[PDB]
Amino acid sequence: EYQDDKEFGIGDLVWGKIKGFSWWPAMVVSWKATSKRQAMPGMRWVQWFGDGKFSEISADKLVALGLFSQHFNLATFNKLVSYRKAMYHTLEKARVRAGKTFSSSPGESLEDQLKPMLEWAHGGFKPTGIEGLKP
Repeated sequence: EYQDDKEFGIGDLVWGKIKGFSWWPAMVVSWKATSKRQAMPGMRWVQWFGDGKFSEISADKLVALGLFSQHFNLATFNKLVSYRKAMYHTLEKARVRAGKTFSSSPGESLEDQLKPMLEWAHGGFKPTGIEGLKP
């Protein structure tokens, strides 16, 4: 699956355009998860963080989540609860992969929990760097 000389494999965290011209976080998944069909040549199935919906997108239209500050949209983040929720689940997956530790209390708001997570992301995901984001 996805053996085509194009970028991104199953499990890769990426940004994709949807809901307008905004970049939204997602993860490349196997077509098996979509209930559809195998992706067309050069394309990938991605599951959007937050709503968990699926989209078939060309590998040439996706960017690595690692280009974080480049695609994160602060205005959108502040305006939409859905974007903030998407970001939380995205960075939750990111920190699990990279071994980055965060702490929280039951009930702590998503925005509050996101503060240190975004600092880590915008800072370049140190100490691992974007390598720590790999599946």
